[PDB]
Amino acid sequence: APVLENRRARHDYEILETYEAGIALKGTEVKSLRAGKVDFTGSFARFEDGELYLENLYIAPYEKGSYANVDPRRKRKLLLHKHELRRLLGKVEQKGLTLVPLKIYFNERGYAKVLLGLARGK
RNA sequence: GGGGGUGAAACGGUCUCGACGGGGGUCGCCGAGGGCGUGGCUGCGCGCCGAGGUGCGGGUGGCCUCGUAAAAACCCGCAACGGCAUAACUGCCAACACCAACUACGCUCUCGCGGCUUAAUGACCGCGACCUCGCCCGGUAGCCCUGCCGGGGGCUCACCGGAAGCGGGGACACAAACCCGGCUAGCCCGGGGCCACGCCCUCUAACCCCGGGCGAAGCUUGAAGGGGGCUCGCUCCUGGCCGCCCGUCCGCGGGCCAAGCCAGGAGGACACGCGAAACGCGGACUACGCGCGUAGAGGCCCGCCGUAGGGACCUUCGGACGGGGGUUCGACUCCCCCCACCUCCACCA
Repeated sequence: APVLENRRARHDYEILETYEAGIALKGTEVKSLRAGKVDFTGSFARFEDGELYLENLYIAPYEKGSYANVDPRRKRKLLLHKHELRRLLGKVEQKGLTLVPLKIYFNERGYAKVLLGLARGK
């Protein structure tokens, strides 16, 4: 059911800032939301790649049958404007202020989007 | 096994606006702290010979080059030893109050009685002793009742002296290196005019004060006034000299005048500008004889739309609905149709 979001973020790790970004899914990953296959623990933004990236996210597909149970962990790029990014990139790197997926959602224009908050231990 | 039914949180949401790259471009948010250089100015650069050296420099211009000249440099040093020698250049052993910052059988000489009572001495803390020693007294020197006087006022542990009054003891732990008391609260040698919009000898206040002296020395009888003195002219100011001269530097030119002086007025005493004041017509830029334009590692500021000569964002695209083509304002669910998927469909039976 669609209100899947990491509910640790008020009793485990605090959040000091929040940003918005997308990630390249596929529909079987989205179609997970109706059942509930998702938590965001162990998943954080990273850099080592030239683009900013997001990895380790257990979306864990559910369609109807078997259709396309792809690995959900995979690296997907984070577009995340230079006005934000060149005021935050070390937070992504140095992990005491990890930009982490709190929730994934579909936005104003059909795109899979991720809410990124400043966590640690996440 | 396919179709219809299903392939976002249904059906109905297909660039991740972006990070990061690149087409059309901005020069901005973000890297780039605005940036970046083709300049300007020295009233053209130079002078009658001059400046100047090859890794980075000391020395050298008497060696020796570049300057319309007639052909191409050196001695020494940075450059010595990582932990180590002299080479690191004659390395280099450490600091507070003993009689007391901190700690005692203590400390300038013999003892005692309780405290202390857990625990040892009854020297500890409170208390009593032939005496150190204070209170304060017998003294050299050096010092603020320094008037006359009552009286060396008296002293300092450097060097010494009693018992005529004790604080308390074998520590009971730094100011008589200047002070108490009365009669005229004074007298004598003597310097010398400040004071009031500058005063004084002078005068109503006899004419002088009283700063200092007397144990270790020197500047003030005056309010109403002037003739004269002081610092000049009692005091000030009138004309003759005062004051003033265009980047380095030059031709044809050169004046009117306080103060201070030579002298004369006016207010009772500086009354403060009574007025009386001041450059023109021109010019080279190594001085006109002479040439090179580098005597040369310049002195001080700006200039340009414009960053090419540091990056990469605005717009926009490499990159997501399990594929792969057409196609709607709205797609994988309109038309397809492979694979999947729930139900229906195609041997035989």
